[PDB]
Amino acid sequence: NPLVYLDVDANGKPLGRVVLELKADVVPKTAENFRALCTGEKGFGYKGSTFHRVIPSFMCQAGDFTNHNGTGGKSIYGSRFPDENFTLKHVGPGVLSMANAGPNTNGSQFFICTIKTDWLDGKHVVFGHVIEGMDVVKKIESFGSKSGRTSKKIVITDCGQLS
Ligand SMILES: Cc1cc(C(=O)O)ccc1-c1ccc(C[C@@H]2NC(=O)[C@]3(Cc4ccccc4)CCCN(C3)C(=O)/C=C/C(=O)NCC[C@@H](C(=O)NCCOCCN)NC(=O)Cc3ccccc3CNC2=O)cc1
Repeated sequence: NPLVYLDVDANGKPLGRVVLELKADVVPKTAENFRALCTGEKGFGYKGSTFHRVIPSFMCQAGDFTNHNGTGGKSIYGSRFPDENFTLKHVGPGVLSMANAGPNTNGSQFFICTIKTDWLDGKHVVFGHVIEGMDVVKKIESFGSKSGRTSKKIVITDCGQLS
């Protein structure tokens, strides 16, 4: 299971680092997409993009590096790739899962849960977990609102692979 990181700021002020373990032992294709989008090694990826939809007591969503609003993103494999499996569940805060627009629409957008989102089980592919920096996730959450609109611009200023 690779480890990756996101460094995040709010209106240009650093919030800190989120470290994520990707469950490549369960969803290796989904993990590999996210890993490569963190490193940028395919020529596109998360660096410079935002947490565009942040809803307290729900989740923090990011990864739309094409349209910055929840309508875009793409995978390293092409526009979409299928739901690899639904083996892992949305068991609590800190779960990392793929955003989608219905079956088999995984691209780049992802979310970090701030509550157990069990109503998403079987609908979104869970593929990793926060290992370090859950406090940074809670900081991101604090910059959200009910509609999802953020009170500050939340930017992934750097990201990459740790192991
Ligand atoms: C890469 C790709 C390729 C192809 C292809 O090549 O063909 C086609 C499509 C994609 C693709 C496109 C978009 C996404 C992200 C997805 N974009 C959206 O859907 C839209 C609509 C859209 C769909 C397709 C294309 C353009 C626009 C754009 C952004 C804002 N839109 C809609 C939303 O906000 C959606 C919210 C929503 O569905 N509301 C339901 C309730 C809510 C919940 O559980 N609420 C309960 C809260 O309780 C808390 C306790 N009280 N569920 C949720 O939020 C569900 C959810 C969960 C986690 C993360 C994201 C989402 C919503 N998905 C989005 O954001 C992803 C992939």
